[PDB]
Amino acid sequence: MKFVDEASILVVAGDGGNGCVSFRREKYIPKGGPDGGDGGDGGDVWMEA
RNA sequence: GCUCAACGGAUAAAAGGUACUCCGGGGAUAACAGGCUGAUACCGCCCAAGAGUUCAUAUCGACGGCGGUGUUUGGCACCUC
Repeated sequence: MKFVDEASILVVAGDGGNGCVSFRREKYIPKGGPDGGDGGDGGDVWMEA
């Protein structure tokens, strides 16, 4: 409705993902290897006019 | 006269590979899976300094605490060689 300027906003970018320390063990492979997926990129805050 | 030190000392005198392998056995001993547990992982809850212009609890919520699930990373090796 009315016109009010001088707005303030707090925005935080998404924190980046966390990898996991995991090892691969299969039916016949006791020593498979370090098998841990990487994390995901954090969220990004944008501006639109 | 022995660092015969692997110290009740198998010879005075001896290192490795096998995915080309083979035999006898073991779940006495691994891995997958089941089972037990729940540190860790996930979820929820407790208090609330603070941010939220005046207002902790609209939404977040720092230092910590308490549980659930069996659900990732874990530990044991009870069943199956």
